[PDB]
Amino acid sequence: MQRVDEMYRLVDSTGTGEDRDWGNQTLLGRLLSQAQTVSIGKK
Amino acid sequence: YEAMRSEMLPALAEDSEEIEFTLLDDVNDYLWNGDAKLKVDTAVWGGLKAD
Amino acid sequence: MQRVDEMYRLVDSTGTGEDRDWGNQTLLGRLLSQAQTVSIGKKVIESRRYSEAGRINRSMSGQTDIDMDKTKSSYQKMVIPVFDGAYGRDFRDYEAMRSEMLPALAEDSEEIEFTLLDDVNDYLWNGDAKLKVDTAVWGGLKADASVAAYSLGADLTTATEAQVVAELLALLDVLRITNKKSGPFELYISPQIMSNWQKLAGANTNGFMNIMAAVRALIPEFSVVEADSALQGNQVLCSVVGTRGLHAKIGMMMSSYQVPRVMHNDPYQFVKWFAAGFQSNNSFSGLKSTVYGS
Repeated sequence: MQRVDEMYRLVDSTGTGEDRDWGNQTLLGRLLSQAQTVSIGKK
Repeated sequence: YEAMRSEMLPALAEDSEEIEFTLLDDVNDYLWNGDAKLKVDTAVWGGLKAD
Repeated sequence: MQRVDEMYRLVDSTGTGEDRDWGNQTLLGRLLSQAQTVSIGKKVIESRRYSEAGRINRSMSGQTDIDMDKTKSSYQKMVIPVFDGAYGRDFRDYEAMRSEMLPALAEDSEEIEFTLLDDVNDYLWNGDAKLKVDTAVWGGLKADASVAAYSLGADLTTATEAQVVAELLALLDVLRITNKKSGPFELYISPQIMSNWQKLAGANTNGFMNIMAAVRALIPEFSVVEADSALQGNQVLCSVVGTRGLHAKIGMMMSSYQVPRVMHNDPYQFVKWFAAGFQSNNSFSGLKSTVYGS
């Protein structure tokens, strides 16, 4: 690692993600928490 | 992926938490805008601002 | 298990394939036994070559302001490609041939692995210009810019005893004089020359172990003097092997596996693959280390 021509860069590998919105999925977060579960195939 | 396993850089882990956000985003585009292309007999949805 | 019109016949299994060659993989058998193993995915292996240093000063009293130095650096790069090969039969055939317990796999996984290395042996001498990452081509042991080219004057297939040693030292002095290299060398001959160097000059003038007469008696620097079928005709090659000279780095060692069968009529298939790369060492000062004769 770190070719001695450079050797001066502490390159980090964390990522620091990507933020959400403030009010992105507030309605859908309430519907999918009170939802009834049916079987697949029932269209 | 065998190269990025050597440097211990997580790259599939930064995709499980980036599709699951996008998958719950286009089920959010179906709530607020609907889709007319999914109709069985008369059960369209149309969207929360055109139904 | 036999007819009655074929009881005199005694067809025996465990046959033979083909005998390889005279000196087939002698050089590659030495490189891949001293090779360093790196991880897969590393396509370019840049290595460092520092310089020499130091200013000294003599004195009688000894206190004359001792003076310091350090070393510079530069890099030289190689490349690691991947080789692969496969083989396979159908479903109705292999169930017919298996009822007599014929070792048909061992007469195929030894005759595909052999021609797998026989394409690596082609990449060593006539390496393809199709695998280049940034500037790390290989080019081959007879066309590279990292290999010293030296033209022979006298044909080594028809010359006498005296013109051989007079034109073998002129090859070795492109490593001791104009390229400053030292250490244990070795020498690789084409078989048409070695059929001449034993035709005369050996079994006609005193004999005495002409292979080893320039190994530990007269020339201790020539460690191994063997033939190689990749050189054909009037061509030789002298170089250093080891980490300071011609060396090889293995990406993934030679492994094999079977493609699994899903249905009942899936054909049998097996895959062998391999990955390694070659480079001849240059110094920091630009001193080459391999000579290819004509």
